[PDB]
Amino acid sequence: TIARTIVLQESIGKGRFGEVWRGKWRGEEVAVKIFSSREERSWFREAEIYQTVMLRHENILGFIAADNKDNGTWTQLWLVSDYHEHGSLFDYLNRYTVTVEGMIKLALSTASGLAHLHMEIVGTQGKPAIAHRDLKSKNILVKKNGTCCIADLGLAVRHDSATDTIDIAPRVGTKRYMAPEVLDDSINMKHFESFKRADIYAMGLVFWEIARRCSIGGIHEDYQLPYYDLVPSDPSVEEMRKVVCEQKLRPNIPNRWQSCEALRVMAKIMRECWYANGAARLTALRIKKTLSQLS
Ligand SMILES: NC(=O)c1ccc(-c2nc(-c3ccccn3)c(-c3ccc4c(c3)OCO4)[nH]2)cc1
Repeated sequence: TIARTIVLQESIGKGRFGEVWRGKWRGEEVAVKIFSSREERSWFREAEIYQTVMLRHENILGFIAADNKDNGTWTQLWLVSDYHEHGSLFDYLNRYTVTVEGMIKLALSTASGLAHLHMEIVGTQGKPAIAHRDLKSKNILVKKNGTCCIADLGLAVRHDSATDTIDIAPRVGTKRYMAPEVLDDSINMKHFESFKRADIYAMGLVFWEIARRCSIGGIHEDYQLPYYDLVPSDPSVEEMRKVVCEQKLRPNIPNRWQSCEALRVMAKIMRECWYANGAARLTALRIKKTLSQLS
């Protein structure tokens, strides 16, 4: 009664695996991600993460269902979610500039989603702490109300806090957004907090992307991906490692950002997400608090 009743209308892009469509379910727009039979492990793992108890949150993509659909020749494996017409934060930031208010809304909601992912909720209906492992502007979506929600949870890892163990055996993710310790393979992958810290580094890069598009008095920067000035469009681990680990460079913080308090606060958050030492980085909770006070 899920897949059977949905009609696909428009192809809207690709996932890591799977094809994303705009579909209609009981007259409503939904997003459908479709995987083939040979991608069952990917589909199942993403279904599993989205079905985590107590996961739902305004800043996490709203999951509707996992399902199968047999068309008479082959079986499709479906994930169905809320639909957000703006699409990704990447798309949004390319299309638009934002106000100071708009920037803070995007950054705060992103941090709130990540803080929720990262947080263990204790109790009978307890939520394990979860780290994303591939956070970037392309997998954060922008809702009609101008807030963000986090998607693409297929690479996520979940923590059992009593044993300090992780639910799968984990260099995944997008090379451009990989933390220094991921790039140089020094990350201790038996340590769950290390994955949280790596997510924070990537969120700092996303905040830089947003801040570039904050237009004050007609003044703003063009849209760029982090490290656009230092690496090729599809960089290798080695190309990223030489920049981030060896030369110790980070995205440049424009001078015009010091002239505005909101932009100063954002720039300071970025610096404190970009430390080479993960243990020194801000937590998502702390970032949320700081942006909430700013909002
Ligand atoms: N570049 C990446 O690594 C990447 C980027 C994006 C995805 C992705 N997944 C979905 C999605 C997920 C579950 C169910 C439906 N769609 C969606 C999705 C969900 C809702 C949407 C959408 C895309 O566009 C309009 O509303 N995007 C996956 C991987």
